[PDB]
This record gives sequence, C-alpha cells and structure tokens, in this order.
Amino acid sequence: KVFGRCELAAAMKRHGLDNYRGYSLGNWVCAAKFESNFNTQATNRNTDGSTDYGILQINSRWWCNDGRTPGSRNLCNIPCSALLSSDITASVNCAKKIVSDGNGMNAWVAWRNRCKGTDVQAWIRGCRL
Ligand SMILES: OCCc1ccccc1
Ligand SMILES: OCCc1ccccc1
Ligand SMILES: [Cl-]
Ligand SMILES: [Cl-]
Ligand SMILES: [Cl-]
Ligand code: NA
Repeated sequence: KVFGRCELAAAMKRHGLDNYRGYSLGNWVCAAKFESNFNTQATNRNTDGSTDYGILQINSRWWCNDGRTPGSRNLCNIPCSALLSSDITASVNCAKKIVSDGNGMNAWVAWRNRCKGTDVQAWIRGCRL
C-alpha cells in the first residue's frame, strides 16, 4: 500500500509516534517519505547483504528475520515480511524499539541527511489530526 501523507500521519499518530522519545510526528512522516516514498512494500538490499523493509526501511542486520542475512539478529522478534503489510503496526512497534536504543532517529540515514534540522512540521501541515 502507498499511503498519502496525511493518511500516514494519522496512522502514525494513532500508533503512538507523535512526540515518541521527543520526535514530533513530522519527523516520522519525513522519514517515511524519504525511506520508502510511503510504500509499505518497499524492499532495498544493502551492500553488506542485509535488506531494508517496509515504510521505515527496517534492516534485517539487527531487527527482523529474513532467513538470508548470515550472522544477523532479530531484535524485534518478527519476520521481515511483517514489515511489508498494509497495516503499519509492526513497523511502528519495531521503530519504537529502534529509536529507544541510544541513537534516536539517527538510525535512519535518510532522516539524518534529509529531515534532521529542517522544518519537519511542514510534512503534517494541513492534515486533520
Ligand atoms: O522522495 C521520493 C524519492 C524516493 C523514492 C523511493 C524511496 C525513497 C525515496
Ligand atoms: O505540503 C506537502 C508536504 C511537504 C513538506 C515539506 C516539503 C515538501 C512537501
Ligand atoms: Cl512535527
Ligand atoms: Cl538470517
Ligand atoms: Cl534522541
Ligand atoms: Na535478521
């Protein structure tokens, strides 16, 4: 599923991401935009052989199991294919764990490079929330 901007902000809000660990909703939406273009089905292979999955491009190196990343962990205790559902719940819960590990949102390279220090509120401007 490809979410619309406002539609995803609303889902993220309902799932408890608004100001989660101090990151306002615009950060999550901006992250989602640049990681996946709001596509829940996004997969991208990394140079190391791991794969990033779903709307927030969660990596199999650490966070989920895809059966093909030798020596990786599954810290969110989920199959990576759960991160591809049209329902964002698992990507959200896994994101909460990631973002609480010490690096905050810097875990997402595109957030550091494209959203961090920008007016992220623009990403939720005009949405009914
Ligand atoms: O910003 C849209 C360009 C983009 C497409 C696919 C994945 C991330 C970004
Ligand atoms: O208005 C739509 C969302 C948006 C926010 C910031 C930059 C480009 C687009
Ligand atoms: Cl915001
Ligand atoms: Cl594996
Ligand atoms: Cl932080
Ligand atoms: Na893994």
